[PDB]
Amino acid sequence: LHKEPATLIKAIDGDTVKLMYKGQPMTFRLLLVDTPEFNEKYGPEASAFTKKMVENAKKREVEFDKGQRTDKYGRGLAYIYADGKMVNEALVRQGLAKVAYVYKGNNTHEQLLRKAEAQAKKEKLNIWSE
Ligand SMILES: Cc1cn([C@H]2C[C@H](OP(=O)(O)O)[C@@H](COP(=O)(O)O)O2)c(=O)[nH]c1=O
Ligand SMILES: [Ca+2]
Repeated sequence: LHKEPATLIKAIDGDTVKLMYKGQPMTFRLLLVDTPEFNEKYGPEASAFTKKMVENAKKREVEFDKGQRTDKYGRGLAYIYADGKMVNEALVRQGLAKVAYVYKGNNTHEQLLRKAEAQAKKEKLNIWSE
């Protein structure tokens, strides 16, 4: 896998962001995670985390996995990095997303995120507090 420049249009919520990819405004969905919907518990916190992480970054990058690059909804499927730190991983590590939607075609960072989730669970953070 290889990283490439991400041109940010706007943050959307915990696990989606709007990028301009090859000159097309495009929703990107974070691979291997699930943040709460904005209206659900930890939803506003997940949204705020992803938003500030991507916005405050000097270097924003997108990394496709080996399989499907878009889902059935036309959304890009990628890992997103902010100054070298993976947003997908940071959400899981902080208890603001569950590892989810694990498809064998696009699962390169599964073990990494499962490691992060086990630590969030141990620490009883956010989603794992109840
Ligand atoms: C993360 C991810 C979601 N999806 C699909 C599965 C869900 O479809 P269904 O709607 O048919 O269940 C939906 C969940 O996205 P959201 O969590 O953004 O709603 O997006 C993929 O197809 N591939 C993926 O990698
Ligand atoms: Ca979601």
